[PDB]
This record gives sequence, C-alpha cells and structure tokens, in this order.
Amino acid sequence: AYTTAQLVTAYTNANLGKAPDAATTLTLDAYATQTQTGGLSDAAALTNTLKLVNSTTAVAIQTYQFFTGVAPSAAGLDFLVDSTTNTNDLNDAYYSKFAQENRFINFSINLATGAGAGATAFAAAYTGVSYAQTVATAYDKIIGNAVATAAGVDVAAAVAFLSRQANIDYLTAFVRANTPFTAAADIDLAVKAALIGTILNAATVSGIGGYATATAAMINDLSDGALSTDNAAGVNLFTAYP
Amino acid sequence: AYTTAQLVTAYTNANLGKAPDAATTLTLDAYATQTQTGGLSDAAALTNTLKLVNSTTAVAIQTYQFFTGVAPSAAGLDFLVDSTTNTNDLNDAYYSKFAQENRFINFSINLATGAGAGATAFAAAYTGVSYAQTVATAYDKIIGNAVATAAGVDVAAAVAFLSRQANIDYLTAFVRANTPFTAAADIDLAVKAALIGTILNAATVSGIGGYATATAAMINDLSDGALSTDNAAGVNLFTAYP
Ligand SMILES: [Ca+2]
Ligand SMILES: [Ca+2]
Ligand SMILES: [Ca+2]
Ligand SMILES: [Ca+2]
Ligand SMILES: [Ca+2]
Ligand SMILES: [Ca+2]
Repeated sequence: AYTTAQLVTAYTNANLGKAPDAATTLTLDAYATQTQTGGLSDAAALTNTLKLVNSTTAVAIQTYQFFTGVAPSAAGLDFLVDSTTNTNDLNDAYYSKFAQENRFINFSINLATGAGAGATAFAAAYTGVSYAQTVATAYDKIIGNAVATAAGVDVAAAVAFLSRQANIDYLTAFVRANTPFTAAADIDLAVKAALIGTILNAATVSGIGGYATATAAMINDLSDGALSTDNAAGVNLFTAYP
Repeated sequence: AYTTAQLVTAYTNANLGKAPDAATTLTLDAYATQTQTGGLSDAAALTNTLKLVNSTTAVAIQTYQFFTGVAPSAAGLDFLVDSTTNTNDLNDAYYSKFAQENRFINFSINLATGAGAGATAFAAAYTGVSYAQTVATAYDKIIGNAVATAAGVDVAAAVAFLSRQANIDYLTAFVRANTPFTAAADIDLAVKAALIGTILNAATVSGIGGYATATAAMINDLSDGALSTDNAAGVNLFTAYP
C-alpha cells in the first residue's frame, strides 16, 4: 500500500527532478487508493507510475544505447531530461508540442546524421543497404525475432508495413522539409535513422523485446533516487541489467 | 553472449578470409544483441552465422566428397573459395550472378563429366542406368531413407517429383545450351550429374541427412581459424566427424 506522497517521489526521481503536472497527480492518487483497497498489487502500481515517464526519459536511454552503444550516465541524463543548464531539454518548453513519436525521431536524427556522437559509425554501417533490409535487421536487433513470435505478434506483417512505399515517401518529405539536408545521400541516410526511431517507439509502447525490458529496469533503479551502476562515462544496459 | 566482433571473425574464417558485406554485418549484429538480452542461446547464434556461409563453402565441401570421395584440404578450400591466385573463385566476380542452386549444378558438372577428377569413376558407375534409379539411389545415399521418414518428409512424393518428365526436359535443354557437349551419351551423363547436384542443394537447405550434418561440423571446426583434421591430400568427412 503506497501513500500518494510516495508515488510522486517515485515519479519525480524517474523524471530526474521534474515535479508532475496537476492532472497526473490525480492519476497517481488513484493508483495509491487502489492499493489501499487491494484492487491493485504493489508492483503493478509502481510500474504504471513509471510508464508515465516514457516520453521524457525512456527516449534518452533507448536512443543513446542504439547509436552510441551506451546509455547516458545519471549526470548526463539530468542534462538531457531536466536541468538548469540546458535551456531546452526534454521536459521543457521547446519540446512541449512534440508527441511521443516525434521525440524519438528527433533524438535519432540528432545522434545519427549530424555532428552527433554516432554519425561516423552509423554512416559506415548503413551505407549501401536498402530500406527493406534496414528495417528487417533493426526489427530483430530491438524487438527480437523469436521473442515477437512467441509474444504472438506476426513479424512478417509488421516489417512489410514499415517498409511499404507509402511510408518511405512520407518520411522523405518529412526529412526534406525539417532537416537542413539537400544532398541525395544524407537524406537517404536520415530516412533510415527515422525508421529505426519509429521502431524504438513501437518497442517501448508494447513492452516486448530486449531494449524495452532493460530500459524499464534502469528506470526502476533510477526511481529511488540513486543509480547503482552509475559509471562516469556511460552505463551499458545489457551488461548491467541481465 | 557474443560481441558482434566475434561473430564477424567466426564468419570470416568460415568464408576462408572473405570479410562479410555491409548488409550481413547488420544481420550478425542482431544475432549478437539477441544473446546479450537472452532472447537467443549461444550455440543458436553461432549456427545461424555459419548458415550464411552455405553458398560459398558448403558447395565446395559437399560436391567434392560426393564425386571424388574426399572433401578438399584447408589449403585446397582456400583455393576454391577465397584466394589471390584463383582469379575466379566462389566468393568472387564470376559467380556473383549464380544463385545457390546453380552453384551446386556448376560444381557437379565440372567434377563429373569433364576432364575433372571424378570423370573416369562417375562415368563407369552411372552408365546404362535410368533417370528414375539415378535419383532414387542418390536420394538414399545423401539424405538417407530411414532418416527422412522419421524426420517426417515423405520420400516417395519427393523422388517422384525429381524424376517427373517435365524436370528432365528442363535440364536437357539447360545442359545442351550451357555445356559444350553435342554427343548423345555425354548429355545423358551430364543430366544425371545435374540431378545429384539438385539433391545436394535440397539436402543442405533442410539440414536433414548424413551429408548435411557432417559438412556442418566441418564448417564449425573451420570457424575458429584452424582445421584439426587437415590431412594434406584431403579429409574424408565420415571418418573424421562421426
Ligand atoms: Ca534536476
Ligand atoms: Ca531547463
Ligand atoms: Ca538504486
Ligand atoms: Ca584467403
Ligand atoms: Ca580471388
Ligand atoms: Ca579447430
């Protein structure tokens, strides 16, 4: 049985010091009183609280891992998610009109195709490969192929959907309008980045797959105020949370 | 848990020093990260890596064994698969437009009907025997008859399929067009060679049978850089890997 004042601290630390909106406070309060009456277990209530921190936090953990091979340190996360120093950060004014999806896509393009940390590596790895293959291989890296089938979702139908011509056309226009790229190679390269972003979203929303399960456990550890692993130059998800 | 840099060395040695394409690197990378998250066992990941070396390598091991009675030595394999000296080799320019199937057929005709090593022996063994019998006996030699039935595949339906008149007609035209044979006996002889080739393909793609299981174990041994058996004048599969 959690007091509503415990669920707010659990939410605050997950959001790295951003105190929840008036609306969500009411949501948390419901989760509290549903545990006092035994209509909800303890672990269940805490999971739902941390599900609300998806857009703000999970966006920074997951993308950093996929592109740079390592999730950001606690100190680093602070900077990306909720800080005094970064004027524009994930839970700040700049981003208040981006949905969940467009947040993932934003982060991806930043890290991948720019002067971002992942540019040089991602540029060499995904050169001269087709849209179809980009999606198929990435799907398996993130969500697993065996895991998805056991979970009951049909892989083939999903991969086909992501790589259909209509989808690719939509992104091409999107990337051309938004990003300052004009070269034919860089646009091609950025579209792939946006696709992987779309997959990361699709993963974190369903809870299936290796990436999603590890990120969940990192946020759980981050909940109580202190991050146990907290290597100075980044925490590799798959090492730390088996 | 394999690092993606381990799976590439495992692939490279199997391909005898040919470094994988950009596309396949992405495939291997997925297999790595699926072992770090425990959505895939270790042995399973390594098998799938070596499954990718089928077209290049397994083609040289299996055909040599069937026609000359012995798989090529490590030094020999180098020459056939990936070398400086042989301008045209299996993982080189000449063969880049042949599918898996047409590779098997190519190797078979070479070794069997030409001035190839197997010509004299294969010529005496398969003279004055019908298409039906050629297929039936070969099926049993390669895939086993008991083994296939236990595996659940119905033998009778498969053998009939391979020896139907339509199939024979297709090959006759194929052999006439491609190979420099004009005599009525040599064409007949080459068609049989092409049939056995087709069976070798059908074997290595399903994983059933004695030939396929032994070739798999030879490639596994070849994976780590050094071939244990490595007799100078050839390795007999069935002796070395029981
Ligand atoms: Ca803070
Ligand atoms: Ca701020
Ligand atoms: Ca902790
Ligand atoms: Ca070599
Ligand atoms: Ca060569
Ligand atoms: Ca060895």
